[PDB]
Amino acid sequence: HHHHHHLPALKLALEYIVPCMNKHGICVVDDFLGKETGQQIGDEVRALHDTGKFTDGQLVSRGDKITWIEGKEPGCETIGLLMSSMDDLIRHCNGKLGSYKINGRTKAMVACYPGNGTGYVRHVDNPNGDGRCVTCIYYLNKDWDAKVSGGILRIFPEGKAQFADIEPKFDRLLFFWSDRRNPHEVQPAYATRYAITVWYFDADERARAKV
Ligand SMILES: Cc1nc(C)c(O)c(C(=O)NCC(=O)O)n1
Ligand SMILES: [Cl-]
Ligand SMILES: [Fe+2]
Repeated sequence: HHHHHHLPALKLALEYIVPCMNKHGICVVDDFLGKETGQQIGDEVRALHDTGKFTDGQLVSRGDKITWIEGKEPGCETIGLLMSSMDDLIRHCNGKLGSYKINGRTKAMVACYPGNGTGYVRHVDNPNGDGRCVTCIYYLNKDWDAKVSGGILRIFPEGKAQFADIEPKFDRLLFFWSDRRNPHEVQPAYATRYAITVWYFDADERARAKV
């Protein structure tokens, strides 16, 4: 609809992402890339699935299966654009996300929960200070109905009187602190559920992790 207009990355970062993250440690952004780009990502992810590029998560350690995407691979061009779009937002968050100085990230982890009641038990992404400070997730599930299909990400922010229910909605982008501040679970999914995750590194924590 031609009455709607995209917020520039700088505007979205400073007017929303930064304050929301510093206040709540969780930030949801809907309509990130638009319908055309979102569906195209859906196509690329389904292709990865169909061509058998996923490994079951019980080997990586949960009924998930995952594939790592660098972004430049043939057939992953749009996933690549998503990743550069994520980077753009983080860049504009300057050094305003707490006291972090982000200088790098993981590749993209494409995850599939193949319905059949599969999910992910309550966990912390980075409990052992491995350098990862911000989790960034993009969902690409067309017309997801959590009332029927489930698959809600429930986040339990540490020491807060509230929790967050995040439906894995088409074209939804999500940020949260990767550390113990945000334990979270993926509730059982009863339809094919896809997500793409990148983790951003804090320079010092990442350095102290391997050094
Ligand atoms: C560490 C880890 N590994 C996998 C495979 C995940 O799927 C998640 C997660 O929190 N997923 C959240 C979501 O998809 O809404 N975390
Ligand atoms: Cl508020
Ligand atoms: Fe997680």
